[PDB]
Amino acid sequence: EGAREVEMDAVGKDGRVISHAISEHVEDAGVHSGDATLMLPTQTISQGAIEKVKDATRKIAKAFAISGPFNVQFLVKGNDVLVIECNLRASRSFPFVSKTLGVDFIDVATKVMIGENVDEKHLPTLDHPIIPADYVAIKAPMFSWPRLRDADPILRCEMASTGEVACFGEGIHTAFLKAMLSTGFKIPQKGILIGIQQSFRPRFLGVAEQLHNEGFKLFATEATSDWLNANNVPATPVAWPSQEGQNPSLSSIRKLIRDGSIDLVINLPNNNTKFVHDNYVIRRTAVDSGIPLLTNFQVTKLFAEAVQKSRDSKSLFHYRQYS
Amino acid sequence: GGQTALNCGVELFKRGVLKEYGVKVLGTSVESIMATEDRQLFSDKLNEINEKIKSVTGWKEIEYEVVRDADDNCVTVCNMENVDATGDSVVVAPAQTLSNAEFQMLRRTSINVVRHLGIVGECNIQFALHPTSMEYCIIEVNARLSRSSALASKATGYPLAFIAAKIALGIPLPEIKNVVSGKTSACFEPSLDYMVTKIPRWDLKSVGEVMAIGRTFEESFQKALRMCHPSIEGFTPRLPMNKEWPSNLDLRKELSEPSSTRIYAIAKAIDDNMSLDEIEKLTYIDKWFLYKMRDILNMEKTLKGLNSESMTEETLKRAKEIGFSDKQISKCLGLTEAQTRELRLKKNIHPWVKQIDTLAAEYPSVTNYLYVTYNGQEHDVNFDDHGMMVLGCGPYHIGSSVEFDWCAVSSIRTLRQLGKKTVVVNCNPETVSTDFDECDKLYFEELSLERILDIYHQEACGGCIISVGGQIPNNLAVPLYKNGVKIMGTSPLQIDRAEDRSIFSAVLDELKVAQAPWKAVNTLNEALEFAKSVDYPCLLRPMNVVFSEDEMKKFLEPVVLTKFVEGAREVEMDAVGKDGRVISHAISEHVEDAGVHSGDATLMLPTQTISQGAIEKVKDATRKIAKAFAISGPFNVQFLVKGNDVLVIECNLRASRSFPFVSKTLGVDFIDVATKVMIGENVDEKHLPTLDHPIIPADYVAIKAPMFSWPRLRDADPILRCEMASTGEVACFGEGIHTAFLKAMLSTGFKIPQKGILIGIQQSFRPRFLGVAEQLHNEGFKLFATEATSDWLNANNVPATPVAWPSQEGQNPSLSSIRKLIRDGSIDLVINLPNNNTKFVHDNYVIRRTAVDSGIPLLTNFQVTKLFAEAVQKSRDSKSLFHYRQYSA
Repeated sequence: EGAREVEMDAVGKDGRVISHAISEHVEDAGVHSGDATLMLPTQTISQGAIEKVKDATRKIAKAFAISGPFNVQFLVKGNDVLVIECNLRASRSFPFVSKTLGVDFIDVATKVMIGENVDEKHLPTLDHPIIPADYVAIKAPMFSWPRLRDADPILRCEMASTGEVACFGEGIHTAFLKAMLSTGFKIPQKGILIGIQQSFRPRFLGVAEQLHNEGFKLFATEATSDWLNANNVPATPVAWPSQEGQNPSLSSIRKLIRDGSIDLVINLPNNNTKFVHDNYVIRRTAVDSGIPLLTNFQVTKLFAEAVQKSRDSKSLFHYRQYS
Repeated sequence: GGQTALNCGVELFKRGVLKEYGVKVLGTSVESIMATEDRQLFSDKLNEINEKIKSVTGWKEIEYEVVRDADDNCVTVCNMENVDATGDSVVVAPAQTLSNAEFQMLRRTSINVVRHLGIVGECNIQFALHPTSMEYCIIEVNARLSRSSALASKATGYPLAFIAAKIALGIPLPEIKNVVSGKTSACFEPSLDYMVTKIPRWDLKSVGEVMAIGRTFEESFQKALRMCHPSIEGFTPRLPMNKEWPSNLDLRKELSEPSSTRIYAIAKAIDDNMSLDEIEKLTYIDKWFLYKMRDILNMEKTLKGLNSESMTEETLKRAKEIGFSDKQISKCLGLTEAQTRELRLKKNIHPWVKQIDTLAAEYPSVTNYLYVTYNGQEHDVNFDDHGMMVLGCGPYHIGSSVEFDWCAVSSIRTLRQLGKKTVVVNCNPETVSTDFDECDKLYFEELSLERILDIYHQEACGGCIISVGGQIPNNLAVPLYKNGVKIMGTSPLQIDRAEDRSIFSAVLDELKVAQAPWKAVNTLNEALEFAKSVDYPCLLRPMNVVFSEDEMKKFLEPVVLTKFVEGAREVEMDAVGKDGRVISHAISEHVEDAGVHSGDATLMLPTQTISQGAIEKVKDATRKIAKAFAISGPFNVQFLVKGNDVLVIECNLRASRSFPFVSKTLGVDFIDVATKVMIGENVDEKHLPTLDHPIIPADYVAIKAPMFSWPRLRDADPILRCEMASTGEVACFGEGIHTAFLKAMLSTGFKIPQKGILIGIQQSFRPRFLGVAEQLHNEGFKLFATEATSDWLNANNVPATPVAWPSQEGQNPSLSSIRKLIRDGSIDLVINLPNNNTKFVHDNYVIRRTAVDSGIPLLTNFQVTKLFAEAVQKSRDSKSLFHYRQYSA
């Protein structure tokens, strides 16, 4: 629990690593690794863990006599580094890593595999990595939508996603906001629907206060709204979609999303089978109305940090040269 | 090993562990020790030989250091008299105001007490003697090495600890050699032909001490005062740090209360013509000392009436002989220090180098343990070595502790291993580096420009290292350089540039290295103008925080303002440069967010939560800085990091307190490398942690934390706030930072909490804290808090037990008291985070004080608290953490 996930993308030649790039997932390890948002270079990984990641990669490449591209995924908690798995082929992050580092990893790999000599002097080998200093890169899905496990094995609601947006920023926060804009969203500035599991309240109150201090009006289902208000974070109560008929007093989510009062939905994973349907409906509504939907806590924190640091929008892309 | 080691040994004896494993306690037996540690047993034992133990204030306090061997030979090695009125006094050795009859009566009792208790080794005994009769009593006996025993060795040249260890093997005193004379044995009592003065160093309750040697009381005493702080001129009616006396001053009140400024108050009382009898009555200081103090002030008056043409050789000679510096004299005559030195040397008035030989020259010594005095007519040594001078750190205080002792030792050793002669200068009697067996000449002397020039030019040293003794030696770089001293390594001109803020900051601009916006202000309005343009809060250097405009108003009773970003990390770069190239470096991360003082920050090495891009920027800025100041030697740069933003905070062009930590963690002595670079000795860079090939431990992390922290109340009344101060060092390795942290907690002598936690936080901090509170509770800690905070926790479904504010105990019988719960063991950890509410600053100080007095861990920072909560989650028992792990590379 609470582990970070790290991707190693590399090219081997005769069992030696002659190009590599280490990326960190924004999301804690566990929620599917294939729709994870990647940051390059790493942001919150200890230097010792990075050394272990490099060392394990060195050994793996030699044990399987690698000549060509490969990928290894790792769990990192503090200094503990655990291999999750290895794919002895190019991964979906090869293009991202290549454009970020200014070196085409597939070109290098293709050369190695056909026996065309390659000059390692300027490549990101394990001994001399390429680490962007002046910018960070983020890779996020283009589109995400919810899926209901209506098949009936378990009752749960998952996210699926597809496509790719990748952007550069001076730091990960501006890269993130650029990726949000690139996916076609407006950066929220009005109101936020907050959905969280009750057991997650202690861990969330900090971020809730922070969003409210940035000037967002907060909305939540009644018990959560009462909880926020009792902790002196102002919040407006709304109804569960399935209970719109049981209280005329409370406003409906659909209506508030339509009038533009809510322009961001945070809807974190929730195991309570009582509200899985409603949570699916809430997520579906956000997506249908074209407003950003955050379903992970680390992503949510990243967003809250990013709006704090930021302002307009044209300024983020302002004809910066990245290399 | 001090009190903790004694208690640990005694405890093992009592449990039968020493008996079970056949381990003999060497030296004084545990039975005897216990008799000296318990007041009742002590009283009982003394009554068997007609000695006894009420108020003894105003009595003279005298102590003796006694050595007794296994064959019952027993000598007194040193005696000391407290000047003022436990171990925070001005002390002189030998005692000055006793008759033979008094001295020998106490000596005799010392020896009888020491025999009756069965001391085999060293012993300290303290007496109170009635000031106008022969009545006395014994205050206490210490049967372990102490501050006093250390002071006695340094004062006499008699190596107590070494001799005590030999005695513990059953070797008698006549069979052990006196290492200073070589020709005689440990079986003798030193005769001193000089006087020693020890003065505590207070935080400007004591944090360090100085010792000075002179051949008049006045020479010794003025020297020792100067050694305390560079703003102290000697014995004068003016305060340290250039502060002026309040207009509402109650002088009699200031005299009757012991405090850190009492000595200056005495000087004022005399100067304002209060009689010495009255001063004696109020201070209990024996009038003999006050006559010497009056003589110093009369000389200041005599000097003020003179000038550079009218002052005679005789008068100047006398002034120097009673401890006047060229600086003091310059102010009286209307000259500069440098003109005064020139005038004095034109009359050929100079000091003389003498040996501390333990025997008052009864026998020739070849000792290289030296001091410098105007009271003489010849030098005791030759000046043919032309050695390399190494300057020590001066007294310990906050931000300047044992780490610089390590750096001195390494530097001195490197020189010796290269066959270079060394001259060491220091005045701190608590240091290991002031060991006359490890250097060729040791001067136990002032670290002032005047006295360093005296020694350097008399020895005709080949060079001087100023880089390994902290701030004191480094601030003398330019003055030394202008007076003919060859400084090794980075040029003094570059040191001056790097530590001039304006020039440093312009150099960073040109290099395109970012820094925290800052300004030097004069008017109060210039401060508001700056604060406006970058928002509150702001920092202040003469380091204090400023939350509002009102708060700024109070502080001016030249000042620099800086904005630190909120929520930033802080990072230290420790490095060695050679010809402007970084050939060794190490980057450490502070646990604490930037802002709370950087000198008691806990360090982690290598970094834990710093982005890779920030690390690259840190390296690049260090590369440029080293080239811009042409660095050859050690240096340090501090940075703020927020995400990818990296801002230089400052640069110190010398070794930092983290050089030992970094050296041991990386397996490379950074001081050895630096010392080699500075003297031109070639070094192989192949295996060093250069910028291009760092050394980054993979299998372990290192942590460096303070040994001891205690709270301080701003009762001075500028602001009402409670801060932490700390001293010492513990460093440990662990598989990760969490286990390193727990090992550091155990190494500092704490038990890892497992029962209950007191939670104190500012109300506005609740949203940010609730997560960690839940996490601690989920680990099985019972939570306690003051009522409103307890209610808040409970309403958020985190169980908590309410307790009372200390100031409100007995106003509610329902609520339990913190003190009681700490005593029963229900609370074994206190979290007390900074709190601005002036209503509860006093209670928060009391809570913090209670935790410290009861010996339970106290966390006062949120990041540290998070680190602890994470660490207990991961951990189990205790022996397992240190389980014979091998740490390297």
